[PDB]
Amino acid sequence: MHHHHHHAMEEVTIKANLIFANGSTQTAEFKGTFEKATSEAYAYADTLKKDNGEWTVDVADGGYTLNIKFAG
Ligand SMILES: [Zn+2]
Ligand SMILES: [Zn+2]
Ligand SMILES: [Zn+2]
Ligand SMILES: [Zn+2]
Ligand SMILES: [Zn+2]
Repeated sequence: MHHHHHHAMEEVTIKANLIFANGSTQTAEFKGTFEKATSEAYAYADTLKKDNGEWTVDVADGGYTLNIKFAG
């Protein structure tokens, strides 16, 4: 699954849709290789944990969309 031919110079966009405990939202985009952009997206979620609580992710669109929810 999620078949991927890697290239160091590949350029993709990972879209992170965030939903917070009070229902508020925001979307953040990360660009670079599929691997690096994905790592950056999760790193951003981690930076938001102190104020927003632990997060849960549901991967969509073959990995190009990360739906992340914060517990509060
Ligand atoms: Zn190739
Ligand atoms: Zn192939
Ligand atoms: Zn790759
Ligand atoms: Zn690489
Ligand atoms: Zn704070």
